Amino acid sequence: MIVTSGVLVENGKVLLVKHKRLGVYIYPGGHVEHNETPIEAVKREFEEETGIVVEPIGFTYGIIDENAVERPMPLVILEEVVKYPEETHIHFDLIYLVKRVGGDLKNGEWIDVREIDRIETFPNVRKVVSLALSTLYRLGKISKLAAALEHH
Amino acid sequence: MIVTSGVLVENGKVLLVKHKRLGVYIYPGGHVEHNETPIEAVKREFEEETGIVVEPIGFTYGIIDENAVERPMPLVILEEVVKYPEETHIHFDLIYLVKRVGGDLKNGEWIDVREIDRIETFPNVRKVVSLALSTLYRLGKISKLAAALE
Ligand code: NI
Ligand code: NI
Repeated sequence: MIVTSGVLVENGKVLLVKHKRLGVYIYPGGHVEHNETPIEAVKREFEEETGIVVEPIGFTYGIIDENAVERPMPLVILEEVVKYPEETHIHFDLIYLVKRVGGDLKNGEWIDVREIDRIETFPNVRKVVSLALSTLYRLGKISKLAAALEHH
Repeated sequence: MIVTSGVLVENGKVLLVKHKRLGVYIYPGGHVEHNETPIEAVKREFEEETGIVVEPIGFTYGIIDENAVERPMPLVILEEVVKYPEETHIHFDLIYLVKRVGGDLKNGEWIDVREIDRIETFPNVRKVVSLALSTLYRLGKISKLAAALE
């Protein structure tokens, strides 16, 4: 099934929640409901699971008109196999980098990335967080450059 | 609804099919069923609609372990409007660049990319082929001149 997740990193910490069934730490996310887009789903899941409101970001060519609007590219797409003694689940996970735009922390834990190698996370979470840090670094260089140009 | 499409470009031509209700040319594709992945749906749809067997390609960091395998990034993701008299639909379209791996043409038409204006096409078919050409050029699959349009 198609699912989606959101990666929120602020001041060297990533917001993770305990997996509903496995307990291990994972980025907030869940199944995309029947008539919702993955974009709407990640926003909904993130706020229901943590109380924080986010907006998915990601590369876009900027296409927008009366016929279609482009949505941001996920940070990475992983096709995950989750085995349970009862059944195996296949999750096609659109993992988005997200930014905080409101809300307040009600559930979840801000995990210092320097400690993540001694915290039990769902598979591949650390590699994905590392991809987010690199991406955020480049986004910051672009943002700082935009600001420096505003001085003209 | 989530749908997917496949963009196959060979020798400066792109493979398009006629949408059953709109009657305009579109990239082969269709709805992603709740039981299959977008990758499996685009392969299934492309083969059912054209007879050609394809494999989605695109950028990947190459992550793979006992627990997950990374899938290629779509060429572009467009939330498209489809208006039928009875209802306006919004399709969240994962558009994949694909490559041929087998099969044989049974339906559809190879359209010259510099001639897409000559036929009636679903909106943004042209903009998307331009992205596909630029991506194939970046991949070193085609030359810059072959990827230039307009
Ligand atoms: Ni589950
Ligand atoms: Ni339809």
